[PDB]
Amino acid sequence: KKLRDYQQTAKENALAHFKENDRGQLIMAPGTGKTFTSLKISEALSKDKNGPFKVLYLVPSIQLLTQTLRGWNNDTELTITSMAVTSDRDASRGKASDIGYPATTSSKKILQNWHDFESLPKQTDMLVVFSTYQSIEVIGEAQKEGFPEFDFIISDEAHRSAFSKVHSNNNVKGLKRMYQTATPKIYILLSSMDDESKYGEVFFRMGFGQAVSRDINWSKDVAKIAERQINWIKNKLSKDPISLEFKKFVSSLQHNINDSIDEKQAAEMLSQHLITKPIFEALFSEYSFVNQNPVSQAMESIVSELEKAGFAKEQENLEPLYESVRMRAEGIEDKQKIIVTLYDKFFKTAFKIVFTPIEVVDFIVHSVDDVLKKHFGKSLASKDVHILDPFTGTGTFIVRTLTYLKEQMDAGEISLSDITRKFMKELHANEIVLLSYYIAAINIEATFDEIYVPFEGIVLTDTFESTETEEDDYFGTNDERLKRQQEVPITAIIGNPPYSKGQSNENDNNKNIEYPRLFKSIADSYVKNSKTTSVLGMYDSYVLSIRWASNRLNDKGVIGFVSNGSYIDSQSADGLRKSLFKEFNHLYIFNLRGDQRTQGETSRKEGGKIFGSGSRTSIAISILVKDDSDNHEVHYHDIGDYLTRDDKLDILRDKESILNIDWENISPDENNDWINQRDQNYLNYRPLADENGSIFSVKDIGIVTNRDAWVSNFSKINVSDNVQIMIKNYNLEVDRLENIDVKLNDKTVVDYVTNDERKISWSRSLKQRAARREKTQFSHSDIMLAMYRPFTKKYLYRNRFLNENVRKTYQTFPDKNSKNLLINISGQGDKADFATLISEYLSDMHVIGGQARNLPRFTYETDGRTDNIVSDDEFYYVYGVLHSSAYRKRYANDLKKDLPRIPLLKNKDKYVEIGRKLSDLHLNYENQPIWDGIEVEISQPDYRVKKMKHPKKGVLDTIIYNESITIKNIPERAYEYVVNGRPAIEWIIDQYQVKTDKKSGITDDPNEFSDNPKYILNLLLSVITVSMRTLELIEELPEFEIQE
DNA sequence: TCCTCCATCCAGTCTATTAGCT
DNA sequence: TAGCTAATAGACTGGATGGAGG
Repeated sequence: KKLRDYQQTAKENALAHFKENDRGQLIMAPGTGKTFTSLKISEALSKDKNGPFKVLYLVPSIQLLTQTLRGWNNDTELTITSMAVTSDRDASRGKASDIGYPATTSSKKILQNWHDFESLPKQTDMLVVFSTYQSIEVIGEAQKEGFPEFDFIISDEAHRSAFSKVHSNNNVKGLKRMYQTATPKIYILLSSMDDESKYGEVFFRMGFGQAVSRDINWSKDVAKIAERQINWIKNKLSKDPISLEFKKFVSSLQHNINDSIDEKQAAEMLSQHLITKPIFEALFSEYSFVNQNPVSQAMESIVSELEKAGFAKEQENLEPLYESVRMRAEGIEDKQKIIVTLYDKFFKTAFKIVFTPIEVVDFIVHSVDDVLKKHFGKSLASKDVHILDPFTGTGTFIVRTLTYLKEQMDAGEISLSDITRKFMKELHANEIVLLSYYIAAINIEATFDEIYVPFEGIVLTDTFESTETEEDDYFGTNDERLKRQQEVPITAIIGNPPYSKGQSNENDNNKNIEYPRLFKSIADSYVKNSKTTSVLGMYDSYVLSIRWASNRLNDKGVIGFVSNGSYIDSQSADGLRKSLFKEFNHLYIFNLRGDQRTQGETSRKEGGKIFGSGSRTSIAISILVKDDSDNHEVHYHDIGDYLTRDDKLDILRDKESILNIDWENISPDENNDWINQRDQNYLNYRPLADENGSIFSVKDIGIVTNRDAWVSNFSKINVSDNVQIMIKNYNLEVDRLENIDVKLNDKTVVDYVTNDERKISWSRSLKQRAARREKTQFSHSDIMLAMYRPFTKKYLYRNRFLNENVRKTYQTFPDKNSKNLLINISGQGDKADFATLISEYLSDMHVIGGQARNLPRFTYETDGRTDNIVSDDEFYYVYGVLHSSAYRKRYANDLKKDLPRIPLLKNKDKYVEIGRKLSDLHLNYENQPIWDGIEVEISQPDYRVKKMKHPKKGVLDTIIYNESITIKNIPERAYEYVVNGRPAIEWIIDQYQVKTDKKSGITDDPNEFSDNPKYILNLLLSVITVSMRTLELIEELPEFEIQE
């Protein structure tokens, strides 16, 4: 016979596979006949070997053994000598009789039989021993007795205790092992052929669905095929005009989105297209989504010139996935149901976006619609109203918009003729991601079929880069949809703009793209109106989105967004609030809270996260109304404390629009603050620093090393060691840069350096010194003590090099033997309540909250002790006042939003007294007489800590120091003393705990700090009484009154 | 130009508890 | 079973980085 075409393929793949490997599987439907193909494969290896070629064909049943023995000799092109092993003599027959050496179970007979075969005057081409799995051991009994190895071994019906003996050479000596079945999966799941280091990879596969089509969530292979695609390009790139055309394809892509894209990124984008194209075709069934779409066509075009060049789609391995889709999408909102799944099953896993809650999306649509109605008199469906969704994602903000229209049409207020034009001409949206674009298109196209029409209004772009520059084409039809869009007077901008303020440093791949023309817009508006000088947040993507939309909007229109709600009350957003109040007439701000970068009570008050695990930021819905008017007013509502994620959504389903919300009329103040407005009388109080007649001449803010795991630690020795590793690692990168002379820069250097966070913790400044050739010495003298957290003092390598921000610490603590007092305070915009803690040592920025200011008692000079304040009495007076409950409560807003101001109080000398005591207590926090009721049970003297805990949640009576020591009868009120938002006692639990740095793998063990095994236990106990004592003292200081 | 240094807000990820599994 | 793994609920960090002023 002549081997069928796909059999040739299998033969080819087999040979190619066994060229490097020694194990392979062969999957075919029962119909084709793998038995014949196996012979033809065996022949090819026989051709190559140039000697007697030995094959072992293992088989379960007796019927198969005879069907293969006979059927092979008939189909054999070669000279074949056959061997049967079995307890049935008749099993080696065909009519015919004794076909090959007779069947036998006698190993000595099987061994001597091969001696015969060798004794022949002439040996045939290949020797095929057909055997049962049951008696396979006789082969082992033969190969031991003097039988040769097997050049090839074949297991048929491979889904199968001697059945498992084959895999190891120890049982049967053989060079290569092929596995053939039609069903590696046994029907739960009992048996599956997944190598197990035995079955091996598969070089060929045939689906039953294929053959019928051929006329006869586990996907890691997408990597394999893509790696083949991506690599073959870069190779062929190398002056092959394809490179000239593909380098033209990237430039076209670069045009439509970013210079960010290049050979790698662009090639990756086409990979994803090749994979999903058949899925989209399969989904469509009758009418091709691919042929219609511009990007598809643009992608389905560029493939051609490469397809011409001896490059195919390597997705033959992916065909069973395609078949499942073809089955799943045959015939058939039941189609949208598939779109839900395929996304979650395939796409989520395959290549690895934020899913916007429907209750949110619907809310602004109604809100935008009712706004268009009440104000302009117009509506959502008018001819001269255009709607843009600049960050479509999956087109959720369109899908739910046309659904609103559908509800309107059923109510009869709308004509489908009024809908159709919107879908066609008046609805626009765009995405920056390939897969998000496709899915977004379909989902609108499909949800429009409710009443086949492609969506004409979708682009694939970076809306920010759109208005940047105005200057050969691929995708030329794509931007045409956008070019024609750009003349539209867009009356409404809608959606969920991106949130991004930056990164953590060594994720260099991530850094907010520079949009120079938009930054300048931000710079002249939001940044200009600010009083801050630190405006990082104003270049956050969501603030860019408001800017870009504010520009792209027309004088008569509206915006509706779900965004980061930080700008509502934020230090660096005072300018943005000044702008929005001028640039807009009516602004409804719906604060959804849900900020979980807080902690403690604040965290509980914030509550549910609107995007769940999607975002940790404060969320708020903003609808900005723009008309011609002399009227300017803010409308604000706090959704309320403590609400769950779905409690908040229950309100969004309940209230579909901003018409039904009880708004608060807000008149912004001098500081452009909408909420938590300050007291203008508070300004009469004596300034603390930076003004005339201020109490302190100089204030500092806590240190920020930017690499705590390396530079700070409980063990002084560990700091010395760890710092030296990094300094060595850093000076090596420099030595590398030394002998590769270029014009290096503070950012370009990234490509020539390590990026491994187990080696170096890069920061901006450190990169700058690597752009130059700068080395360092390790100065052991620079290792000193510092307050890292309240009542937690670690060792710190304070070094201008390797510390991103050393602040004024060299003025307040010139060396590790210096003597100074500083009053740490919560700084400028903490959400937690205001607190203060005095320190005898250098203080981190996070001693209190996220940004901590400190007020030194002394400043030093190297040319020099200098009084930074008049007297000790004045110093401790300040410390006394900052503890006043009335003071803290009366001006919570001024304490949050700016540096404190101290008034002159009626019983001042009393404030000094308690000021001193409080200081005396908080400095000696680590050794204090234990409180009365407390008891300490110690089984054995194990004073080492792993992690302190309460036996159950919120039992404040007890703390398990470890599995030996426990502390009981702790007064529950001691937890009322709070620094930041956390009790002092809980800081010890939190801080004095064994943990490792996930990034660097640097361990930090608090037991290595103190030399005294009872330090932490002593510290804990003391802090409890410090807590109790502090509260007593806070209750002693006088009634809050003015004017001494 | 580029460096020094003030200033401020961050589109989840880890651990702990409870319920299952052979 | 003893003591794991899986499902579910709870808790909440260190640092990047624009721009004034050299």
